Amino acid sequence: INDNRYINGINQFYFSIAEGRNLTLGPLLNMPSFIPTATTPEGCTRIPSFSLTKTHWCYTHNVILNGCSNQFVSMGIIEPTSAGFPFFRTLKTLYLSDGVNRKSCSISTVPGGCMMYCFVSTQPERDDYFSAAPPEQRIIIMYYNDTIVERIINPPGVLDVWATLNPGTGSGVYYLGWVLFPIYGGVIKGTSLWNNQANKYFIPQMVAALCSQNQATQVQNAKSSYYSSWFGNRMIQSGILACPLRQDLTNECLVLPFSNDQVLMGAEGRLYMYGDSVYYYQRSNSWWPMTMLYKVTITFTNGQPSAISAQNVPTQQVPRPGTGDCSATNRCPGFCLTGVYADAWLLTNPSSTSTFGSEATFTGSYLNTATQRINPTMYIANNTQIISSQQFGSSGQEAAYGHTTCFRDTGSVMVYCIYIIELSSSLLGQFQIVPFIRQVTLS
Amino acid sequence: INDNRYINGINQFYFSIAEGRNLTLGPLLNMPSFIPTATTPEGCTRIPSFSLTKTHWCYTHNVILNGCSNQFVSMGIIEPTSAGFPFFRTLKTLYLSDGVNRKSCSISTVPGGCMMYCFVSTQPERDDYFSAAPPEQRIIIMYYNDTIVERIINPPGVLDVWATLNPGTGSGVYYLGWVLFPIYGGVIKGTSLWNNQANKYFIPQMVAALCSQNQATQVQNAKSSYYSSWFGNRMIQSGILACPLRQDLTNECLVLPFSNDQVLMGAEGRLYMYGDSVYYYQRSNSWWPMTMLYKVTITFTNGQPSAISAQNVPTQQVPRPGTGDCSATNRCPGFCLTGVYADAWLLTNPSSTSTFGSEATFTGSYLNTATQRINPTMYIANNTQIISSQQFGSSGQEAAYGHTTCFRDTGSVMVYCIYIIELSSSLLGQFQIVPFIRQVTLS
Amino acid sequence: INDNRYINGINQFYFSIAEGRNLTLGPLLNMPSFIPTATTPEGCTRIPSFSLTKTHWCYTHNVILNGCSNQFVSMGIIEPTSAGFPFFRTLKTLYLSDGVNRKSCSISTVPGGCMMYCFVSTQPERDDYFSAAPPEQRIIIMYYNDTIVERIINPPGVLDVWATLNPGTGSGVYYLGWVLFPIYGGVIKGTSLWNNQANKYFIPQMVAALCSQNQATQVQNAKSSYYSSWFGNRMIQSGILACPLRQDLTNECLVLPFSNDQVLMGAEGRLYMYGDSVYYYQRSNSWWPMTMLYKVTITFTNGQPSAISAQNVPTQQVPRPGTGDCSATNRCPGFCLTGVYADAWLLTNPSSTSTFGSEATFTGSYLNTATQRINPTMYIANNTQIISSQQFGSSGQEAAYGHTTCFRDTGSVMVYCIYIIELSSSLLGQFQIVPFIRQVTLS
Amino acid sequence: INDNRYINGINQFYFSIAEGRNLTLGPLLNMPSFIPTATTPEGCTRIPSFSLTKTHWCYTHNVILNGCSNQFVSMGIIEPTSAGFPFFRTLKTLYLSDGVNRKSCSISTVPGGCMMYCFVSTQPERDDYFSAAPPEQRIIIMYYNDTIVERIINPPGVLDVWATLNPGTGSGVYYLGWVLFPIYGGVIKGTSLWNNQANKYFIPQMVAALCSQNQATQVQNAKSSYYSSWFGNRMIQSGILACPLRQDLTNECLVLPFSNDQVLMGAEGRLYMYGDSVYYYQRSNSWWPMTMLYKVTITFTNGQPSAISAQNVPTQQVPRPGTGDCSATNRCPGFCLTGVYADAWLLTNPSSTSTFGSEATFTGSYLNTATQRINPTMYIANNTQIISSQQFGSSGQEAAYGHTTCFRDTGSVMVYCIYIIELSSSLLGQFQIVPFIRQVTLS
Ligand SMILES: *[C@@H]1O[C@H](CO)[C@@H](O[C@@H]2O[C@H](CO)[C@@H](O)[C@H](O)[C@H]2NC(C)=O)[C@H](O)[C@H]1NC(C)=O
Ligand SMILES: *[C@@H]1O[C@H](CO)[C@@H](O[C@@H]2O[C@H](CO)[C@@H](O)[C@H](O)[C@H]2NC(C)=O)[C@H](O)[C@H]1NC(C)=O
Ligand SMILES: *[C@@H]1O[C@H](CO)[C@@H](O[C@@H]2O[C@H](CO)[C@@H](O)[C@H](O)[C@H]2NC(C)=O)[C@H](O)[C@H]1NC(C)=O
Ligand SMILES: *[C@@H]1O[C@H](CO)[C@@H](O[C@@H]2O[C@H](CO)[C@@H](O)[C@H](O)[C@H]2NC(C)=O)[C@H](O)[C@H]1NC(C)=O
Ligand SMILES: *[C@@H]1O[C@H](CO)[C@@H](O[C@@H]2O[C@H](CO)[C@@H](O)[C@H](O)[C@H]2NC(C)=O)[C@H](O)[C@H]1NC(C)=O
Ligand SMILES: *[C@@H]1O[C@H](CO)[C@@H](O[C@@H]2O[C@H](CO)[C@@H](O)[C@H](O)[C@H]2NC(C)=O)[C@H](O)[C@H]1NC(C)=O
Ligand SMILES: *[C@@H]1O[C@H](CO)[C@@H](O[C@@H]2O[C@H](CO)[C@@H](O)[C@H](O)[C@H]2NC(C)=O)[C@H](O)[C@H]1NC(C)=O
Ligand SMILES: *[C@H]1O[C@H](CO)[C@@H](O)[C@H](O)[C@H]1NC(C)=O
Ligand SMILES: *[C@H]1O[C@H](CO)[C@@H](O)[C@H](O)[C@H]1NC(C)=O
Ligand SMILES: *[C@H]1O[C@H](CO)[C@@H](O)[C@H](O)[C@H]1NC(C)=O
Ligand SMILES: *[C@H]1O[C@H](CO)[C@@H](O)[C@H](O)[C@H]1NC(C)=O
Ligand SMILES: [Ca+2]
Ligand SMILES: [Ca+2]
Ligand SMILES: [Ca+2]
Ligand SMILES: [Ca+2]
Repeated sequence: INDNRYINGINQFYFSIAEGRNLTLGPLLNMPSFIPTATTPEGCTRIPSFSLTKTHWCYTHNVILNGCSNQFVSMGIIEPTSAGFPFFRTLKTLYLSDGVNRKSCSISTVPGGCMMYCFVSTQPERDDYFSAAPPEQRIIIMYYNDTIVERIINPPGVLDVWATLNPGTGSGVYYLGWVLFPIYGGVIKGTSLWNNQANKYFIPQMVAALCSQNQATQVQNAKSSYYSSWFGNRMIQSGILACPLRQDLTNECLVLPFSNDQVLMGAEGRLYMYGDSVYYYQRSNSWWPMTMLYKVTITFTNGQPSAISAQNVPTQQVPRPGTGDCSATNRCPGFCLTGVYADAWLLTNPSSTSTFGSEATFTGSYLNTATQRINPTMYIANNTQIISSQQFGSSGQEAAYGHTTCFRDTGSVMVYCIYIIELSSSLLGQFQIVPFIRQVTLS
Repeated sequence: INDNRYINGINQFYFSIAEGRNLTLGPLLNMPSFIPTATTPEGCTRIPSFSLTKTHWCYTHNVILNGCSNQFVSMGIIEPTSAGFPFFRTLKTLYLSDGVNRKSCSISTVPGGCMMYCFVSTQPERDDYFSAAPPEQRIIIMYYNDTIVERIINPPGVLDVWATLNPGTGSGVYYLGWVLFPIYGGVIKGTSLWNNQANKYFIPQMVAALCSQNQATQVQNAKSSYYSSWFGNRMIQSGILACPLRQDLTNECLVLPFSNDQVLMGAEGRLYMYGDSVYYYQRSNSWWPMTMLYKVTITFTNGQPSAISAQNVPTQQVPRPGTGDCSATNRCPGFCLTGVYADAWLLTNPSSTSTFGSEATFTGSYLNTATQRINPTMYIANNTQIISSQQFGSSGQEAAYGHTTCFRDTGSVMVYCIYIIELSSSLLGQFQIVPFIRQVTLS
Repeated sequence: INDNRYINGINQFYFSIAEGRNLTLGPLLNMPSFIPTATTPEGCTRIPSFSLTKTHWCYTHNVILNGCSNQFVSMGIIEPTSAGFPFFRTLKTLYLSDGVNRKSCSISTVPGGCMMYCFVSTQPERDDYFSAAPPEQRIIIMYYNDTIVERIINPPGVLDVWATLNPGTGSGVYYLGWVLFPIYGGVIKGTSLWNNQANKYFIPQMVAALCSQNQATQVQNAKSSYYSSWFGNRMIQSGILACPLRQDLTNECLVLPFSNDQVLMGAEGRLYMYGDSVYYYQRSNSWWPMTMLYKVTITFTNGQPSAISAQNVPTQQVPRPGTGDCSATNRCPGFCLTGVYADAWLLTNPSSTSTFGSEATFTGSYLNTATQRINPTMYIANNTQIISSQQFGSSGQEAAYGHTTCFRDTGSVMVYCIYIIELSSSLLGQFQIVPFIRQVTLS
Repeated sequence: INDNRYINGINQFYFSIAEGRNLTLGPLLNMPSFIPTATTPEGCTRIPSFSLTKTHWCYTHNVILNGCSNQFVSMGIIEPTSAGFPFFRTLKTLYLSDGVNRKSCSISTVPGGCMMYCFVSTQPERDDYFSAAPPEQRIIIMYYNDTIVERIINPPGVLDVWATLNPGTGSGVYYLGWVLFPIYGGVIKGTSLWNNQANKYFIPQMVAALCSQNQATQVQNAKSSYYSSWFGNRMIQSGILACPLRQDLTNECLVLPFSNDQVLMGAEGRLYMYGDSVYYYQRSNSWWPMTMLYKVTITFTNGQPSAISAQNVPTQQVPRPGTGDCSATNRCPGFCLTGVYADAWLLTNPSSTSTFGSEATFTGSYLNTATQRINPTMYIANNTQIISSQQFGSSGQEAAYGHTTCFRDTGSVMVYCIYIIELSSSLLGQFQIVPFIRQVTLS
């Protein structure tokens, strides 16, 4: 279990609206990395997932022997060092290496262990969208007492509805007895979902002022952005997978898709917990290149999640490198299928302002360039501007995904955020996933 | 505990004299590294120590926050991956961060845990040699059941005899109920040790053929090489520290110095176990730049180690970068105080030939250059030549210490050696200690 | 169920056209044989059939007590050994010994067990062709829960149409709810089948360049090759038997003959599964002595197989020992009735080239001689040449049928092929059916 | 469970003294072999162990990949074929392949499964005798419900008493709640066992009439035959290992050595069950080259085996190939260390004659030659002559160990004996262990 200095500073909004205005990033602090490195120049470690909770943390990433498989799992606690800052102490390690190609895995903390959700890849991504059958889905529970239970799940409404289903790779969350995971995939034309989603679209609140197209043109393009001709003519859908914490899971997990009137085209994502509220981060793999965060309201019918609703925190801040007419400078609706995973952590409560998210502050990392996965930069920002930032390495430095997480030392009363970034390395391995850590200072 | 595939392939001579002649190194294999990385550009991780035994392994290294402290400890088991090669699974982690400057630590496996030996540094190395008082010594026992017992030891014959005492940083060994650690330091003039060591010297068997000085000149210079005017005019001594496995250690550990007629000037080192025989690796910090390995015979008087004797395995292979008239090309006796730690693992038994070590084969890493810590290269070699080698990275690549360890997969019947090398990194940290792993093929 | 290392490497094309060009056979590996041996010098074990699927494998062969009956059935899973290679673990054995002379049996894997198809022999083969009545047909289902259900089937269009009907002995396949088995026999003159097949013939694409007869002469001879005067003046027909997976089968199995415009004279054969496509191997018992493989397209009318279409993979590689003017050196059409069963496994997808099968790669075993069943040799070959081969035993070594099957270890990422060959033995039994296994290396 | 035709014909004396006189061997019958074959020319399958009981049978043998490791285990039942003779139906298979070198394994049937006893070899046999420490011992229980429990046992009175301990490789037996295994090894000079065994010797009853030395010379030589200077100067001891049927065995198994006044020098062996009496077969690895069988009387003190007593069945029949002055023609006491394992099954009760074993009849296989492991021959014999025999293969045919077992078909009322012989093969593998089966006819 985590040290008393952290058990009460996890999964919360740490600053008040007023304080958020005076927040800045401190120097990067040096701690022993809990994320394993490759031991060959061509080894590839990618797609990390990190979950932290009151009692402990869970970590995992994919390992491919030659170029960019096995799945490395880690788990432990946080404890203070004599310098005052954290040390992620690993208490158990696991390496799922057995021939099953588990990919796009999302991990979540659960009482006594970690629950991981992966899908079994057996062909190029695109082929998964064309094949009417969905890839195999698996949820592995790994207890700290070293028991391991892996199950091949078959949730209702997936077969013959989703041509593919993938976990979002971002952390899932343990909520009211269930483990929720972000998911996405392609839905088949003619299905109820497809029909119920028909004619729906979502346009971020700050698009109008920045887009040059008219309201009617924008609406038409936005509607079309949820369908991909390149990916088997499927409706790219974002959603949540809810599994009850059991060791005999089969078809009890439920697929809850987001309404396309509240969310953009399906993509990778992450689920958060700020107090009793669930939040969702949706990668911007469509036309809008800015950070997308939503407050998720979950409805339970008879002790079972029956529907989800998402409210976007309106921003125009922190763009992501895209390709073509969907670079970080795009502002107009249309169909796009490019981007990067770059989640953000809300240091301030969006519900604290009279108008939801009118003044929000978040932190994370992003690749500062319009079309290249280059110039990784850690930052703090509000809805319209970046109020603090520090690029890592010299310009041209290649990077990829970035998972950010913050917690507070209730002893010293300071917030530390960990920025897990995939860095292109020149010495060992294709990428080196680094758990950068620094403080978020008030002043 | 280690997997059944390794429990019977540890601490042994794996090949016969005949087989050693046809051994070559395989490609480097990619496994998740169990050695933690720095998270800042200037963070320094150095001085590793690794001990592997039938049941498990222990690992540790020093961490300094800005440039080249805290001590990271790790422990776990070995298990096969679906590719056939090993995966060092960490089962527990520890970070000794509390203000005590533990340095030059050596670690050893012990039943149920790890025993580490460090000294507390409070001033520049040189000052330790001038001060008549020796630094404080500590042995920490860390059990897998998470109990930790640290003791400040005071072995007899240290106070007022040794101006300084340091662990060799190389792994110690658990032998017949005792934990043995390599040690070295400076002895004060006028002491019994100094007197008993008076006029003693050691000249490697293959020096004559390579040295141009005459037998009388060589003898005179060799005698003088054990005294350093730069390090407080002390006799630089190599030796072994033997501690009985107890949780209340005070003054039961015994300091057993090597006779200077059998060993070169004191330096860092490592202890090994090949079956029932103990072996010692002595860093070449003096005039002779080649790998020094000795078969150690331990004498017990009344259940207590009373004396050690060392027999050198004669070689002229694998030089180490030195400074001035003590580069890798030096062959003549004199006083030197330069070099690097580069241990070697004996893949063949030296006692198997009629004349001890007439045909020996060893493997390890070495810096291929005469005076610079550059061009790290993993190799296999006999007494006079390198029969297999592969440099890592492009020329100019900086590196430092290298700790090598081999074991066998009794399932697939192949030997794997792990080459832990301190690599100068350009991205994260001053150095990146990497646990390179590859196979030693017969053919 | 099979180990996770194989569940996803079964019934697929393992290499790309480009990779197929650099494939070679590895050394034979030693595993415990799952095929039972005779215990007397004259005992005869012959005619094996092997089916492997995602979950498990099925095996069977005929046993005759004195010289060349009972039917041995076996079933199990595949699991890795500490050497990395497979071990076919038998989980159940059966010996059908009850007075019913079940011959020419083909076996196929089915969910939860094996389905075997045999015919009851009561007289010399030739007599079966002269008698207007067809031998009795039986399909036995053997569940892993040890239930056994044998049925005497009577499919429509057999009585008074086929003077005889035999399973091809090669494995059948479980496809979309039905079990398909290769069949062959003789059709009576004057029947619809005979009439619809009238004037049809098939000439392999690579015959012209190798045959010296002119297009008109070849066509005439090919037409006549489907009729045997020696076997009761019947049209020797090849085909597929499709049975729905039921325990009360009577007349629901359907006989689907191949068009004689797409296939050569009827003979033994085997059915395969490469992804969602069905393939057929037709023994060369007629004039063309080279390996015959066809991609089978199955048409369903009202949930029932209604017609099959076959597309040949054009080759001139891997000949088979024949008699007279039909040796391995024959290239001209005519009537022949000699050959051996020697199937081949496609390591490459024939549909991957713009022109179907323009560059195909297959592996298997063949008897390297023109007219004798001698010199068994395992090989890898493309359409025109053998790119890798290794003969077994010394020249003159007698052998017979060869059934080849390949799968992949998704853990180590290597393909293993099993070459089941009937070997003439000198010690125990007439033949020793051996399951040779080796790897197919890329490089 | 076995068929009703055999459940009541196992582990008994099948013939009366009078009937034994008219017994002859029938022709070898052909059944599917339940003993797996090697799949490479150099693969080595050796050292089989077979246990048959009322309910089922257990089988196992050692597998070495190149030349003469893993351990193959098999288990099943016996059922009649339509020819009337048996068919050993395998119901489960296991392959212990994990890097642990389990050798000299003995197997025994136990309720619900098989219990196997092996020792872990890590060095040449001879070295085990010189090292004061005994090899590691293991007993593996394998249940038909597929549970497997392996334990590293440490019975009292082994450490520092036996320099080595090996199972006899012959089948053990389940007796009154305990599993008994034959064992042998070398005892250290100066131990209680050594002292209690001092001056003891055993001379077979029929030696005098055949030996030319006098009673005093014979006694002196016999005493010395229990000590081997070649095997570390140890007393070669034969004995029984008794383990209570538990899944948590540690030190409950008991080592019960035979008195050297009743048994010859230690060697491999087998334990039998004839009704309620236990019998022991001791390989003739010493001076006397004839078959050694003893009726074992076991004493229990407080529900625990406390002592064993052996009564020899006096014979001079069925010699075994030995080396030097210990060939099959030797009859004089002295020290020898050569021979072969060739057990025998008692078809007649030795206690049925007024004088124990005055007229005994046994069957088995033996190598008919004086010093070579050649000419395997199955036979039936009384104390002084071979009344029936049939050699296998042509002269010169190499073979090795032979394990014989008989049971009765209470339905047809005939006895079948299975002769498991290691045959040197020319086609596949070094040896082919064959389960020959034939009937023992009365008339
Ligand atoms: C490790 O912890 C888990 C979690 O408590 C244990 O899981 C229990 O497993 C049994 C069946 O094996 C279930 O009936 C219990 O309900 C589970 N507990 C719950 C509610 O989580 C697991 O057994 C533990 N490992 C052991 C046996 O030491
Ligand atoms: C995000 O932060 C920026 C920078 O702090 C805010 O911009 C400032 O707005 C105040 C008005 O409240 C002006 O006095 C400053 O001059 C602005 N800074 C400059 C020079 O850019 C911005 O308003 C914030 N966005 C919100 C309201 O959340
Ligand atoms: C963790 O393991 C160690 C090693 O067994 C335990 O150490 C024992 O400690 C007590 C005093 O606390 C000694 O008297 C024993 O002799 C020690 N055992 C020996 C011989 O090593 C330690 O107690 C264990 N931790 C716990 C209490 O769970
Ligand atoms: C160390 O290895 C080298 C290289 O294998 C040995 O040198 C070879 O010695 C043999 C004689 O035994 C010669 O036939 C070769 O020509 C030598 N190799 C070459 C060309 O350098 C060397 O002898 C070995 N050192 C020993 C004896 O341990
Ligand atoms: C062994 O498995 C088979 C396959 O499931 C069982 O077969 C069932 O048999 C009943 C009639 O006996 C049918 O009505 C079911 O439809 C069959 N199941 C199907 C659909 O395959 C068989 O009963 C099992 N053996 C037992 C009874 O344990
Ligand atoms: C089958 O394999 C053979 C051997 O690899 C191919 O023949 C080679 O063809 C290339 C041209 O692509 C030539 O450069 C080589 O010289 C040929 N090898 C020799 C010397 O025989 C053959 O073309 C392959 N058949 C196909 C096209 O599938
Ligand atoms: C073992 O069997 C042999 C052969 O049957 C016995 O020898 C026979 O003994 C009888 C006397 O009872 C003579 O009439 C025969 O002539 C002997 N057979 C020959 C010609 O060798 C022998 O006695 C048996 N051994 C015993 C007594 O167990
Ligand atoms: C942050 O700093 C500003 C400027 O120094 C100060 O006016 C403001 O009150 C601070 N915010 C709070 C309330 O912490
Ligand atoms: C090693 O290889 C050489 C050359 O192929 C061979 O002659 C030698 O016997 C091998 N060494 C051994 C005995 O393994
Ligand atoms: C196979 O080997 C050849 C020759 O080394 C190489 O050129 C070719 O690229 C390889 N094929 C592939 C793409 O795997
Ligand atoms: C065995 O055969 C002999 C000779 O035919 C006969 O005299 C004897 O009674 C038989 N033994 C018995 C009693 O079965
Ligand atoms: Ca799909
Ligand atoms: Ca000092
Ligand atoms: Ca007929
Ligand atoms: Ca020993």
